[PDB]
Amino acid sequence: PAPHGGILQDLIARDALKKNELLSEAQSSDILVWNLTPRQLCDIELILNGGFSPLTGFLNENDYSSVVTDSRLADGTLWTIPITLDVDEAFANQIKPDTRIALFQDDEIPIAILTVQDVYKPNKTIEAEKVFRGDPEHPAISYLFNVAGDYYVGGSLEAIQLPQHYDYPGLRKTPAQLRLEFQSRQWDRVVAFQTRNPMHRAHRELTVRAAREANAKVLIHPVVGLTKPGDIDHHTRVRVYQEIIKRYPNGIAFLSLLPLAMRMSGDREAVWHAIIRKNYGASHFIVGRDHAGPGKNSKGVDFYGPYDAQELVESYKHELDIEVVPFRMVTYLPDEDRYAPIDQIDTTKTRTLNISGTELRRRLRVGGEIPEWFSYPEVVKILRESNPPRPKQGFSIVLGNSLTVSREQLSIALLSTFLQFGGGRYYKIFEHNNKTELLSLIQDFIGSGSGLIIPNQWEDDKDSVVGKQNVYLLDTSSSADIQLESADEPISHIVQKVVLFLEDNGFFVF
Amino acid sequence: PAPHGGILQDLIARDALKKNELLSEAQSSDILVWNLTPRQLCDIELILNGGFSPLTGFLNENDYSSVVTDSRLADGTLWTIPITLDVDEAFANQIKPDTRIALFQDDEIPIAILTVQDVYKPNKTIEAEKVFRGDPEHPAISYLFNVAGDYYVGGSLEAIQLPQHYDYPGLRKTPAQLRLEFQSRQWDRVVAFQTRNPMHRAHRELTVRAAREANAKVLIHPVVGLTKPGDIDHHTRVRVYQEIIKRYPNGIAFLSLLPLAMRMSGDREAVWHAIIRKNYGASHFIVGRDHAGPGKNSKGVDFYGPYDAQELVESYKHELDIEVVPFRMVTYLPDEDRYAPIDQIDTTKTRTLNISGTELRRRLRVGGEIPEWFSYPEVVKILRESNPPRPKQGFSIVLGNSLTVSREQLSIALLSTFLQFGGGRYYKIFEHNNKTELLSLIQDFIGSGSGLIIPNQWEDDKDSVVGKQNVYLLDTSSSADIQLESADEPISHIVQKVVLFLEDNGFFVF
Amino acid sequence: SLLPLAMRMSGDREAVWHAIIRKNYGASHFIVGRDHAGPGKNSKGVDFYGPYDAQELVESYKHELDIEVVPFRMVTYLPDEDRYAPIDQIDTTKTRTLNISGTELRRRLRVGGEIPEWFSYPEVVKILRESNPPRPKQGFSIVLGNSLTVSREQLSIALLSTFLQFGGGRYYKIFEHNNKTELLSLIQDFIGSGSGLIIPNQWEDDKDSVVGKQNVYLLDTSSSADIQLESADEPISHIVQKVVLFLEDNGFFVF
Ligand SMILES: Nc1ncnc2c1ncn2[C@@H]1O[C@H](COP(=O)(O)OS(=O)(=O)O)[C@@H](O)[C@H]1O
Ligand SMILES: Nc1ncnc2c1ncn2[C@@H]1O[C@H](COP(=O)(O)OS(=O)(=O)O)[C@@H](O)[C@H]1O
Ligand SMILES: Nc1ncnc2c1ncn2[C@@H]1O[C@H](COP(=O)(O)OS(=O)(=O)O)[C@@H](O)[C@H]1O
Ligand SMILES: [O-][Cl+2]([O-])[O-]
Ligand SMILES: [O-][Cl+2]([O-])[O-]
Ligand SMILES: [O-][Cl+2]([O-])[O-]
Ligand SMILES: [Ca+2]
Ligand SMILES: [Ca+2]
Ligand SMILES: [Ca+2]
Ligand SMILES: [Ca+2]
Ligand SMILES: [Ca+2]
Ligand SMILES: [Ca+2]
Ligand SMILES: [Ca+2]
Ligand SMILES: [Ca+2]
Ligand SMILES: [Mg+2]
Ligand SMILES: [Mg+2]
Ligand code: NA
Ligand code: NA
Ligand code: NA
Ligand code: NA
Ligand code: NA
Ligand code: NA
Ligand code: NA
Ligand code: NA
Ligand code: NA
Ligand code: NA
Ligand code: NA
Ligand code: NA
Ligand code: NA
Ligand code: NA
Ligand code: NA
Repeated sequence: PAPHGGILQDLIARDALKKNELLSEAQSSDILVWNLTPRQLCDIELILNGGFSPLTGFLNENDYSSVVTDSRLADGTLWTIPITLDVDEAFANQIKPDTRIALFQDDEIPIAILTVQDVYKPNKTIEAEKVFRGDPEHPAISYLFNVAGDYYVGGSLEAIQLPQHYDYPGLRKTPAQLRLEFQSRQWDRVVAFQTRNPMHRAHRELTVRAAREANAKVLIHPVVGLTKPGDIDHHTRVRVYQEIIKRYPNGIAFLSLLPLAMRMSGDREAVWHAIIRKNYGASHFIVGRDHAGPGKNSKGVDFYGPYDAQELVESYKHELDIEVVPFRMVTYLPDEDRYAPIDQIDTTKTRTLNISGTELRRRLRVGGEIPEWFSYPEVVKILRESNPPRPKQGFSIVLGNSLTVSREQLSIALLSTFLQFGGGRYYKIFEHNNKTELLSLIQDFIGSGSGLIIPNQWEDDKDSVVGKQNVYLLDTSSSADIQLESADEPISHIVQKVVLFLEDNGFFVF
Repeated sequence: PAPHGGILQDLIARDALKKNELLSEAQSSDILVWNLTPRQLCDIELILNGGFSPLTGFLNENDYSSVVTDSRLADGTLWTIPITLDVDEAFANQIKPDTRIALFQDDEIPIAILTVQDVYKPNKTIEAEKVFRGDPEHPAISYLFNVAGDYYVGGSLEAIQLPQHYDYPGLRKTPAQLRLEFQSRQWDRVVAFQTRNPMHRAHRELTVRAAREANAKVLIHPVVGLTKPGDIDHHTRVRVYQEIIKRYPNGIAFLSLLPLAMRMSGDREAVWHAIIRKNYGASHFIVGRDHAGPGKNSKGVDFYGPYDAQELVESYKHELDIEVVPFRMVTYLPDEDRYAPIDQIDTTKTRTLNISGTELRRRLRVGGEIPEWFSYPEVVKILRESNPPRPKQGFSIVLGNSLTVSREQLSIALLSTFLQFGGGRYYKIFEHNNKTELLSLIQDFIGSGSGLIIPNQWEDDKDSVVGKQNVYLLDTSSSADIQLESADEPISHIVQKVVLFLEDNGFFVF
Repeated sequence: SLLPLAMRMSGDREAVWHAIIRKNYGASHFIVGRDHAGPGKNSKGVDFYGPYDAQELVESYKHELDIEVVPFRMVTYLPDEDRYAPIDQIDTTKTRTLNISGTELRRRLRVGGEIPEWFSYPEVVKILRESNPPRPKQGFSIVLGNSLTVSREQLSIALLSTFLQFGGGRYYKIFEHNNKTELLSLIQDFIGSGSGLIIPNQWEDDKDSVVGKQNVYLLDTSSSADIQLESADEPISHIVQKVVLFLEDNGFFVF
């Protein structure tokens, strides 16, 4: 289909002969420089390559507010997610309209030149409520208030080069390249499948059914840009996709990585996704249950209805110009060994089965066996390998402030004790001295599977530098993960308490 | 047999009623304090429990030189290894005879009170040559010149408590306790087996043969104090021993950990070992091939003859008062599936087999399969787990000084590249800033299995803070582990070079 | 078809006899391989018959046997080609063979050794191992020698309790025979059943014939004792360790 807006805005192609000139202006000591934030790098790449056609820069206030209140650009073009360049007051104050800024990656690689159209201070509450539905726990809203700059800079781009990536060089196909890919193959019907999770059996069936319904080839188009916090890293997912792609009949599917930065914005994002895939050459786009939805909030309520995206996408149907293949909860059928849309069964006459991602983590974290029917073995293997069960996980024991015994001796006692268990885990008494350069390493070790014995707490002003993950507090306090009887409880007693606690939580298995 | 010298010098027992008093003197602000070095902690423990009977303190010059030149204490008592309290000039100068010093552990636990007899400055070259045979590579000699103090303090001890241990509380039996153990069992004939390595099939057969020959029970008496540099840690070995002990017939063997600090002194040490085992209640002591020998030097020559220890022990036979069970190279017999002393076979008529420890490390480092006949499976499992094959080992790539490319970008490239391989390894760009508190952590990560990308070298004055292990230098220099074509070689080129190098050395397997 | 013949292990003569018998039974051909009906070698290592005497004898009566004989030379294994073949149509060193004599076959059967996939079918080896178990599943007897000076009652109990702690499915029993042949004749039955017997006293030499020597060991100071004692009054724990290690050495116990 025609790219959204009618013209693929591949600015790398457009500005090619200006490459050298733009590069010189980018490195000239007089120009103002902004180092792109991670999410911005994702966005900037989708704007420069045509993925966000018709966009050609970051939204000015006029287009931005139109998108917030109208799900459309100022000119009426259907567009649901605001793409802006968020900066801080300091930087915002050094720019005026007509100014030209150099956009860098890693304060070293010049990406593009942005020509300023305006500098405004968005009402984050409105954006949060009109675009992401208001819940403070919604991922997009948390980013907007805790990570995003309080100033937006609308303006047009002139491309120097897409953001730098040293991984999967062959796979991050640009809209132009994908289209060429489909052509060399004479693929004129392609149904794209969005995703941010590893694909399991349900999804393989889901995508093949779509392939069959639409009479089209399959495009696994996963996000490797930025997804829901706590998601499986894209490296692991890529390995999973590459593995599962082999279970498709020869020549039916194509894999391409999309450096998109999701907002986990349910229905609106679904619309945005469809526009994006259309630019990339797809003729069909799947929209299953709770598409781009972040599940439930701490209170158990849904951020979006499991089918809000489908309804919204349906309502813009006549102007999306890319056919949407909707799917209802695809689930497992024990008694018949096969999956099927829940909309075409049940009646109690048929018994289903469904292993939610929740419980999926649970078995991964507990070395539990994951059903042959649920996911392919090679896939589960890759997953366990990246997310090991507790007996292979790292952790830390922090000797609480209330601790009266010799921290030096209690430390050694724990070390020598853990050491006798064996099991390949590396242990260390780790003294941080409140130096963030040391604190920031704590999660590295835990990530590496090591067990750390930390003799002292770190000041509360530093608590943010340390990832709470697998970090237990040994103390008399009620807020201690491992509660002691008294601050001066004898070492061997404290030791047994720590060991049995770790054993209870699966870190040790005898 | 009677402890060496006739009287078990169990000073803990002896000084019991002085415990409180000694403890008070030890913590009095007026007394001079020396914090025991690791090896000293091992020695002090064998002196206070009777293990070094007839010793009751650290050798004064008179006894010390008699041991060096006569293999005997000043009074004639057979004794081959000098046990001295080595200190630095600074401390040496603060003491005179009659002075009482408090000996602490971890500058916190008071171990004993040493009454000074003399303070001398040993000629380390004579000790090195007469006691350890002079080769600068010999482990004991290296310790003597690079770790030992240049001053010795002779003097008698008064025990407060044996050095503190939090691991294997039940297993570190003292001479008094072992003897009771043997008695409760009515064991009056016990052959002890010394060792610093994991026990394999040969050893199990070797010890049972000795049990059969001597008509005695088996005592596995492994060293967990200090051994040959690069040995398997004692925790792993203890797990190996506890596992292999089950392969003995019910009630034929007993396990006990010996906190001895070996000197790897071949024949002399064997004499010393036999004296120590006699104090511990043994009636027989095994002395196999190259007992307590450190193998060969860099030039390939032997530190000791494979049977020097046997000859030396044989010559003191009538005064050791503990029977020695000598063994020649025990080897494997394929065609008959059984082991046997090489002295009772060969003639070419029989074909043998022998997997040296060398080649044993090799398979352990290469994930190679280790023969069913060589060692029990449960044992190899424990070993592989403590010494994983390369694909599970950590490492560091240090961006050489000669590097002209962007270190920041080359670092990222390697990170992203390694990230796509997967396999459970944790990666990190690690900036040390020449701070030893960071440098000293490099080997911790490697130990934890992580891969580190280090953008800059550390100043030569710090090089000693970092363990050379699995640390590779990427540079144009000839001394670079991974040699670059030019200092400005393009990143993808450098990356492929680093990846293929690591693949070639087994860190990556596809 | 099962033939209730009583062989004489008479090499060549028997082969002639066998061929006559097979002819009566309806056969038109009879095979005569290497050392047919031969009992191998005597204690001095010499052959009772030449490996092909039977073939020669059968060949000489060929015209009156009236049953055709199919002769075969040593059929052996060919590693490199995975196949068997008559030795008469190979060798020349150009080809390497392989041959697991019955001797060595018993050896592995008695030592739980693995018997080559090429040598015999698995289902067959299974049936054999099951009828002729390896040592760790075999029975045996320890006979307390005459020279024994220690309490036979206490030494018996000690060995019983000791063996009992090893476990492994073997049944144990202190077995008093009282020189009664009705009891002696049962000794091999238990051994056959896999049990371990502790026998406090020897049986009079006139009865020795009633007992099968198989897996029966003599614990004594004598030189003819299978398990030799230092002195007739060696302390029990010492004697016990000696008996345990001896049995361990001969595979009856595996830890
Ligand atoms: N069981 C299912 N039934 C129907 N659709 C599904 C099912 N599971 C996943 N999908 C669809 O698969 C696509 C990607 O799934 P996910 O990776 O879990 O999350 S999403 O944030 O990208 O939507 C979405 O269209 C989603 O609705
Ligand atoms: N193959 C062997 N043949 C004879 N003796 C051996 C053999 N292997 C090890 N030993 C003996 O086993 C004891 C301990 O072995 P090791 O742990 O390797 O080394 S040692 O440093 O404690 O001597 C020594 O008496 C040694 O000589
Ligand atoms: N390897 C062999 N090569 C040739 N003939 C063999 C071989 N093995 C067994 N035979 C033959 O097989 C027949 C029966 O073999 P056996 O049961 O071992 O012994 S026999 O006592 O009945 O002759 C005989 O004709 C014997 O010569
Ligand atoms: O299905 Cl993934 O969440 O593991
Ligand atoms: O025997 Cl050890 O060297 O592994
Ligand atoms: O001797 Cl038989 O072939 O077992
Ligand atoms: Ca703000
Ligand atoms: Ca719901
Ligand atoms: Ca108290
Ligand atoms: Ca010095
Ligand atoms: Ca040699
Ligand atoms: Ca150059
Ligand atoms: Ca012959
Ligand atoms: Ca006697
Ligand atoms: Mg890119
Ligand atoms: Mg101790
Ligand atoms: Na920089
Ligand atoms: Na509001
Ligand atoms: Na259609
Ligand atoms: Na809704
Ligand atoms: Na169209
Ligand atoms: Na619990
Ligand atoms: Na004695
Ligand atoms: Na301290
Ligand atoms: Na002896
Ligand atoms: Na020699
Ligand atoms: Na003596
Ligand atoms: Na190589
Ligand atoms: Na003949
Ligand atoms: Na005839
Ligand atoms: Na033997």
